[PDB]
Amino acid sequence: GVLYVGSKTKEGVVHGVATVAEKTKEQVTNVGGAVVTGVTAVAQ
Amino acid sequence: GVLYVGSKTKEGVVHGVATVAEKTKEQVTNVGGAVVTGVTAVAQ
Amino acid sequence: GVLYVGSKTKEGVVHGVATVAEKTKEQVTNVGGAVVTGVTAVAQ
Amino acid sequence: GVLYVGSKTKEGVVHGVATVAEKTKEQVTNVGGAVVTGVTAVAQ
Amino acid sequence: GVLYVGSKTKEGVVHGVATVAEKTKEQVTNVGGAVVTGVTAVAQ
Amino acid sequence: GVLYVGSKTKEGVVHGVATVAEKTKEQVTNVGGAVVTGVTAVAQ
Amino acid sequence: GVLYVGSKTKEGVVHGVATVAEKTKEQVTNVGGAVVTGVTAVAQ
Amino acid sequence: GVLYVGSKTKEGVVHGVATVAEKTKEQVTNVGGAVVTGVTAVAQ
Repeated sequence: GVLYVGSKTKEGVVHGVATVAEKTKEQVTNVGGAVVTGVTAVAQ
Repeated sequence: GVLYVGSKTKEGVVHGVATVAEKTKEQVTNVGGAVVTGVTAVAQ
Repeated sequence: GVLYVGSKTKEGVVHGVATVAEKTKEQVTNVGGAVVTGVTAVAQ
Repeated sequence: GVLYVGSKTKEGVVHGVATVAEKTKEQVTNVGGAVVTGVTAVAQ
Repeated sequence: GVLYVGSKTKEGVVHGVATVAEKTKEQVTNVGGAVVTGVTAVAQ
Repeated sequence: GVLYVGSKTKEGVVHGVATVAEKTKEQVTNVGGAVVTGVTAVAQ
Repeated sequence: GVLYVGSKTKEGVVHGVATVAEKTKEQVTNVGGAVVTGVTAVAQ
Repeated sequence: GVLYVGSKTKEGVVHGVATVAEKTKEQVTNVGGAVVTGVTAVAQ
């Protein structure tokens, strides 16, 4: 795993994960990952 | 296991991970994510 | 390894982990992430 | 490893971890995490 | 004689007049133009 | 007049008037132009 | 003759008027001009 | 005869009148000109 990425943009608005609830009961997020190369995840 | 991330950008906004609510009851966020290479996790 | 994180950006903002409520009952934000390379975690 | 993190950005702000409540019951935030390489963590 | 020029461009490379001579023997230029309203020029 | 010029541009390059020459034997440039409203010029 | 010049730009470069030669034998740059709301020039 | 000039820029260069020669004979370079309201000029 010898990656190089994350290069030039000359712009950008990144937002990832955004959890907006309203007049509700519940939310459960478990987000994991944006760029991987060798993931051996057990039980996320 | 090398890594070259976050190169030239010339601008850039990142709101990462947010959370908003209004009049709710429950929220839960278990975020474990961005650019990874090798994650041998147990039980994230 | 021979990892290089962070290079030239020539501007940049970041809000990271924001967390708003209004008249909730509960919020629970449990972030455990950014740019990683090895996470052999047990039970985040 | 060699792990030559960080570089000059020629501008930049950061907000990191915020929190705002309004007329709520209360909130809870168990955050921990940022730019990191080898994390053999046990329970957060 | 109201105007509103030079509004939003969000990038731009203007050049106007680039008089270039290469292995010539003469050149004459008399550029007298852009956004106008009321020119009464008695030469040019 | 009741002019307005030069609103937002968010980047911008001009070269106005250049005059590059090589191996030539003459040149004349008489530029009298940008954004005008009322010009009563005589004998430019 | 209200001349609202140059509102907010948020960047911008200007190379104005320029004059290069190489192995030439004359250049004669006679510029007079930019943003105008009156010019009654006699014999530029 | 109002004139406002030079509002917000947040970066910027200016080069104005430049001149480079190589083995010329002359560069009779007679520049005028800027952001101007009322010119009644006689001979230049």
